[PDB]
Amino acid sequence: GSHMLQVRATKDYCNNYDLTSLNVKAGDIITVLEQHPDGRWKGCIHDNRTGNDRVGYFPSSLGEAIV
Repeated sequence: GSHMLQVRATKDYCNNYDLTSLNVKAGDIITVLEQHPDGRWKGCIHDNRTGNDRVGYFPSSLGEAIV
């Protein structure tokens, strides 16, 4: 599950005011890649509602990778 992967994450992940985080809204799609320069990767959110597209950093395998 490397070289770009899309993950399905079920959680409500959105904190702080202004921040870069995977805005997971309990059953949402995340389009991520495998960077791992220390342990965290960067990924984008694929929103299935309006188009909430934001980038966030996550500590490796966050959602269920469907590639």
